[PDB]
Amino acid sequence: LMQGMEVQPHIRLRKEDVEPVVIIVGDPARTEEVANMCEKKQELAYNREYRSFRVVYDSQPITVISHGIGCPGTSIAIEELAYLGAKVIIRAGTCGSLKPKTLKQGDVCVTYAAVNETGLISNILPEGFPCVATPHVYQALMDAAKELGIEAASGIGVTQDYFYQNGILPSKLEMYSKCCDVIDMEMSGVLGLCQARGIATCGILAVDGSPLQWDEGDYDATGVKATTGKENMVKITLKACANLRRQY
Amino acid sequence: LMQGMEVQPHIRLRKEDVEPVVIIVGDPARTEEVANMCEKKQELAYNREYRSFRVVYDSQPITVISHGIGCPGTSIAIEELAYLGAKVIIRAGTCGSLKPKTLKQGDVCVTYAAVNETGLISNILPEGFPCVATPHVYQALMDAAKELGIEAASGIGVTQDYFYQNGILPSKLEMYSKCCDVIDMEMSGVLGLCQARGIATCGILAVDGSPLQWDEGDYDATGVKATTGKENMVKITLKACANLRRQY
Amino acid sequence: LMQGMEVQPHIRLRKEDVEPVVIIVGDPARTEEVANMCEKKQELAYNREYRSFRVVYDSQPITVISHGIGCPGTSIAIEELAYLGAKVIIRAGTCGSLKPKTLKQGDVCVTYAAVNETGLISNILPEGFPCVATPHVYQALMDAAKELGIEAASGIGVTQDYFYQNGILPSKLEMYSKCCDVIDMEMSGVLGLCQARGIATCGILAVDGSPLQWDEGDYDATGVKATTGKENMVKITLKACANLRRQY
Amino acid sequence: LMQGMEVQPHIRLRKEDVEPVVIIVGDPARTEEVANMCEKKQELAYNREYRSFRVVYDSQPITVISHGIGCPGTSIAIEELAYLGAKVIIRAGTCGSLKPKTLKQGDVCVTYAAVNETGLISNILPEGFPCVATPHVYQALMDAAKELGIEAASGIGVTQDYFYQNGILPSKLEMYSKCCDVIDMEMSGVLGLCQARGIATCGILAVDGSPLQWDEGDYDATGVKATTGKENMVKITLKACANLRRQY
Amino acid sequence: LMQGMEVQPHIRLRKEDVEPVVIIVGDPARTEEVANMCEKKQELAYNREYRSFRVVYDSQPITVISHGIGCPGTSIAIEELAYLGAKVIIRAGTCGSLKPKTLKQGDVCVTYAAVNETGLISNILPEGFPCVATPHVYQALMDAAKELGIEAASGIGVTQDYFYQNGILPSKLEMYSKCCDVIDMEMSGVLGLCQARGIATCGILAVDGSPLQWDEGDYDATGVKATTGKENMVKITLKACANLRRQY
Amino acid sequence: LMQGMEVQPHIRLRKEDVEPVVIIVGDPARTEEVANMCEKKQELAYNREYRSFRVVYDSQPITVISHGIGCPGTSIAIEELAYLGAKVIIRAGTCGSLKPKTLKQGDVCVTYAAVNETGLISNILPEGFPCVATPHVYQALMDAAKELGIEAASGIGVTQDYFYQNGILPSKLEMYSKCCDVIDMEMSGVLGLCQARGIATCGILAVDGSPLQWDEGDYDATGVKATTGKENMVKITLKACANLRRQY
Ligand SMILES: O=c1[nH]cnc2c([C@@H]3N[C@H](CO)[C@@H](O)[C@H]3O)c[nH]c12
Ligand SMILES: O=c1[nH]cnc2c([C@@H]3N[C@H](CO)[C@@H](O)[C@H]3O)c[nH]c12
Ligand SMILES: O=c1[nH]cnc2c([C@@H]3N[C@H](CO)[C@@H](O)[C@H]3O)c[nH]c12
Ligand SMILES: O=c1[nH]cnc2c([C@@H]3N[C@H](CO)[C@@H](O)[C@H]3O)c[nH]c12
Ligand SMILES: O=c1[nH]cnc2c([C@@H]3N[C@H](CO)[C@@H](O)[C@H]3O)c[nH]c12
Ligand SMILES: O=c1[nH]cnc2c([C@@H]3N[C@H](CO)[C@@H](O)[C@H]3O)c[nH]c12
Repeated sequence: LMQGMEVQPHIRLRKEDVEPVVIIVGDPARTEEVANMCEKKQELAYNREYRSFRVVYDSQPITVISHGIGCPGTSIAIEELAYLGAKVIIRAGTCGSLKPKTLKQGDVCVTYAAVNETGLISNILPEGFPCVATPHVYQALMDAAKELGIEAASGIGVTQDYFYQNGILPSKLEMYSKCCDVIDMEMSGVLGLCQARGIATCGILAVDGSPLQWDEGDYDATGVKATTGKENMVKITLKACANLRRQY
Repeated sequence: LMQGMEVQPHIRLRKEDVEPVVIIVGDPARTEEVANMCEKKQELAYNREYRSFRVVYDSQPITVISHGIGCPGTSIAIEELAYLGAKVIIRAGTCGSLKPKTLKQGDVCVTYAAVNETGLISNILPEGFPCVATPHVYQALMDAAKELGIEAASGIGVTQDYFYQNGILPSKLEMYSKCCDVIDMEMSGVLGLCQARGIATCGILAVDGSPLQWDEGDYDATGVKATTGKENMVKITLKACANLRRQY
Repeated sequence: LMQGMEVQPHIRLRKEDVEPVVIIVGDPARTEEVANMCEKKQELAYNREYRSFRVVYDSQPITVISHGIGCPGTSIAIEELAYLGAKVIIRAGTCGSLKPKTLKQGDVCVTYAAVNETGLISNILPEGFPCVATPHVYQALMDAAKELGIEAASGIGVTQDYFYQNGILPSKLEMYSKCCDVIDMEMSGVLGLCQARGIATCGILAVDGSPLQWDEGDYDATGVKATTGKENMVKITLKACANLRRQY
Repeated sequence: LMQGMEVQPHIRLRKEDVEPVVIIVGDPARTEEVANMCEKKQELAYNREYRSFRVVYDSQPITVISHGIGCPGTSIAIEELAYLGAKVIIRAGTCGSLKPKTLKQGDVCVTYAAVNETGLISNILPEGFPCVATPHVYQALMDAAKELGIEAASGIGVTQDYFYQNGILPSKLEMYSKCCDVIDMEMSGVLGLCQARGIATCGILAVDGSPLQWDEGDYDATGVKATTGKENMVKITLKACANLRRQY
Repeated sequence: LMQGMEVQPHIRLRKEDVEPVVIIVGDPARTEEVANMCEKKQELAYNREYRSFRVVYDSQPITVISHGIGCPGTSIAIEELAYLGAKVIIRAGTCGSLKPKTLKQGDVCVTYAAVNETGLISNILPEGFPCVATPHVYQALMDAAKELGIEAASGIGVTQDYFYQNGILPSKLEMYSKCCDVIDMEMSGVLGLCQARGIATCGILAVDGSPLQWDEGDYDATGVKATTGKENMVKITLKACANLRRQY
Repeated sequence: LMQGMEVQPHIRLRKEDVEPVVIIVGDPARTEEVANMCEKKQELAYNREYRSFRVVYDSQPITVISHGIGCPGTSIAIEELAYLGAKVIIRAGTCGSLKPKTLKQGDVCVTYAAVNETGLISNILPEGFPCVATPHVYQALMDAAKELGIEAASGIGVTQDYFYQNGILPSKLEMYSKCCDVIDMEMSGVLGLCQARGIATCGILAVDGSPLQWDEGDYDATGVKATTGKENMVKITLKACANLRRQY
């Protein structure tokens, strides 16, 4: 006879450590930044790239945890969170703009879908599966942005299993720019895997540059524009998550 | 020097015949059924499988046109409608249920996305492109349903380039049923192509059977359950479309 | 215990309405044009894009039915016709030329094979399956053309799930032109599915333009050249079909 | 400034050594067997797996050359033959039966098409390209068979890049048997490459066993049944080739 | 005019911080464990999942840095390390056994190649590219193992973009077990990307369980067997890396 | 009840004719060239493209057999050799250079891996399988070259199912040149299939030209440079094989 593990092996959490609403972010440092915007915080665990907190925002307890860069490491956090009872997962991340005329450093984009280029989604779901947000979760993010008076684009992203565009094979970014708005490394994986696991999901992203213009120096992840965009994104996410959390 | 054609060659419409909001249906016969629910109707053209009306619902003029069975015939209608000024396209169709316990003949499902198995989308858009609805169009359909007090599921469909499941190669329906709610032959093509052409889009579908249970006689497209489901779908679609039409 | 349907659900025919030899055409209007070239005609049904006649040519009864634009809608007609006892199916359609120097508006091409770009054939048959005509059916068409003194090219076509060549992704027509003669939207589906169902098959197509030269206005489906080509194609098809019909 | 080579590097022939009609066979030994059925024979070259003769049959000069097992070695022979002026290429080979009830050791099958599973065709031609015979070449083979009173099946083959079916991955033969009659290792490559190079082409194959029943000993390449089948195939091929040769 | 960044944006290192020989490990915690086995250690940076040290082993300075779980996060580390002058990269990681009879918890396997199932390698290199070790780097690891008297298997791994095998689509592990010895989430990406960037490379892996037997509790990443295996792996890696470092 | 064949059907050998170490070459003529460098030789069989010898070099008996051009014909020899007890198979072949600056006619390259473009490996092994040499076999070849004072490059090759680069579709050689060293038509098939069958394997190739420069006449397979390269390759292979043979 077999038994479950006391603590999930990678995120090192037990079921009492996980709320039905979870905010996931790529960078362990951002979990603390989120926590510092809340009334109460408690750091739970920090193993590998997975740092977790319970936070209280608008009297609602929410889980905040880092997933690391890329779909594979993210798949582990999502599977372990799902086993522990997560019901809503929102990725609050950073991204490049593929529309440098209208989405610029500091801007926020709520991604209701993402073009999949990841090996994760290509192997765990049938070909042609849409990596799409749950409508009421997208609506909670947009309604939060509206209430706060914070501008938020609504867009389709593209997700790749790499950052740098160094070529044996031709870059696809020019083509992608003709049908989507932003680019990152986890979104289609998050949306797709959450849909597959019956977890309600959406993404929101703050722009740090444009890879179409990296050659002209359009990148500044640490700068004031990016820092302010991320702050705005977190304000929207926390508002939306307290509203969702109430339903559980 | 070249000039545009006076009437588009397949749908046989001119720009003055096309409203910015369009309802598309598979069957020529359904265009008249829609039109009979309106204050005013005018049949415009009927060429090949493309029968078109201008209708007035809640004082708003809306185009209604049939697209025929399958993505290819549908692609022609959408391309020619787009050239003529269509800004919003909603497919109001029929479908099979892949969730026979909960979605049955007569039920309506608003499809915010669809798994693509079509050659159309596989060839005109990059691999991994999400065939997804425009959020505000989905919201208009759901809000119309709520207002009318008509139950409408929210789901992900799958779209195939065939109807019958006679096999040399194994049927994929059991697998699709694990991650999809409904099945049809145009939705991913509509959503995907409209996204590509910058047309706001969504789908709504009335269930006529369950292909997982066709072998036990779970199909009745002409029956009272399916007929009532389609009537409900049309009520929701017309209400949502009048609201959308007002913004133009 | 289950029973068959009295009338097939889409084409709305019973087995007594279907001959072992069937001519299929994309446009419902062409079924009547064919019928008007015969000694006797009887319209049978008209549902959705499927209009059907029994015709008598050279004392032989033949079925004539429209299949609509594209492989998906066509697959339904072919499956339902096959269930009702069809043994020979010939598509008499229209097409673009990929050899604008030697195949021009008004010319006829008997297609003994087609390059498949359809989602239908890609999903129902193994990769690499040849969408090819049955030799004795091709021979009947060619022998009819010879007897009538009507010039008919012999060629390989390409079949796509779309008409317009509007690009996120590069058009493939230039490449296709280096290995085939004509382009349409149903041929590989017809040939492939018929082969799969053990139905003897071939295609014949009348040229209405060249998509390589659409930008220079090389398209005229309603014009005298195209109209005459279609008339010639129908004369060949009817002669060949009466000969085949005799064998049953 | 560059010049052509005097003799082609693999087959080691000059243009005066090559007739416009060529019979290709897999085994060097079969070139002599063919030549022994003719009025006159002259061995030309033998390099690697490529052994060549000029033969005279019914007063017509024809090239006979071996291509070796598999599409890659065969591609070299065809390319070099084409450079030297070949206009018609017919493969007279051996094969397995996928229809063991009706096609048995000693039987002959004229293959007007073949399912492609070769890397050759997958890489040199677009996906979905039909590996198909030239109708008038198929007709010459069938007419020769009819004249000789030798039974010849007409069928579709499948071509693979291997012979043995030892598995890490599942064998596909049972599936192929639903839609194909025979199996070999060169046919789709011959038909496809000849089509691409504008060479008129067809295949004819003598059955030596059934791989579906190899486990029960259904294989005898050297036996009297197979030897007689190959003799019959050669009789048909030589007769058809003399007729074709006359047109040049 | 553009300039390079002073510190690379993700790993936060400058060229003077990077040695030509680099050991990469998945877990930030393992960088310290490696460093504790050396004569001298200096922690350099810790940003996101990227923690780095300079270590001195057998008088040779070597970089040690964590890459996080999965190819995408790893690609960033390798690209930025390569820009900074890395010439040799060895992944010292953990893995599952696909050969549970012979490779068990605590065992070490030097992987000279890996089956690629990653989106990274599928998109940055041509199809069929071998994710393979540089022979002299493999030899340095094996020679170090032989010198130390520590048993090390030599094998081929498989790399996937996920850890958990929860299925909508069938698990491929049983098939992989026929042709692979171990399974992890980064190896094919490391080997393949290093080959592409002209970095000499190999992998070594300590077994922590067998996913074929996870259902029977064959997993213990923190246990004494796995801990000893990792210690042995590190001993081999440090010895091989000092030898390699000397050549620069 | 079934029995094995006395003599394998294609190579026409019995188990007593096959040594555990086998040298395979594409050209039947090269088997004799190899044999003439040995103390003792015995020709065993010659059927189709498969000519075989037992040779004695440095008192060790080794099998030498031709496999013909291309993976398919080669797969037969390898399967039949494996059934007869072959344990080590080394391909000693010829190749084109993709690095015309540093690998030129007459140069030798030991290929420890090959990019797969063959239909053989694509169908018998999972996607992403590395076609890689067995490390100790590569080491035996390199150690032989070092001992003999013969320069030998160490490289990754690419293997295609064709020789000539004649285009419907764009040539891939320019891209391949950015990630590998040499090009041939059997290597990935040999390495991959041997790995699959548990046979230890490596490849060594002598350069006869550069296909990137065929247009400038960079090809001379019969010339003194190529002839000397092949002689050098054979000297290395025979030395390495006698060493390996001793272990059995
Ligand atoms: O321009 C970009 N391209 C790809 N990914 C990202 C990101 C996101 N942040 C991380 C990379 O810095 C990674 O998690 C990715 O999802 C920000 N900007 C870009
Ligand atoms: O059970 C089903 N499977 C696939 N398509 C459909 C449909 C839709 N209606 C048409 C086929 O009846 C076609 O347009 C398809 O999209 C209704 N039910 C089903
Ligand atoms: O130039 C062309 N490209 C693609 N299809 C067609 C057709 C055929 N006629 C219909 C489109 O008008 C459709 O059934 C297609 O098969 C005529 N011309 C062309
Ligand atoms: O049962 C079979 N399977 C696959 N190929 C062949 C052949 C043909 N003959 C050669 C293999 O014996 C090869 O050229 C292949 O095309 C005969 N029988 C069979
Ligand atoms: O059984 C396994 N399957 C897949 N990956 C891993 C690993 C490796 N360690 C991390 C997951 O624990 C990840 O980096 C992966 O590469 C250890 N064991 C296994
Ligand atoms: O430049 C080349 N391209 C492809 N193959 C080869 C060869 C090898 N020799 C044979 C072709 O001559 C074939 O077996 C192939 O593997 C030599 N040179 C080249």
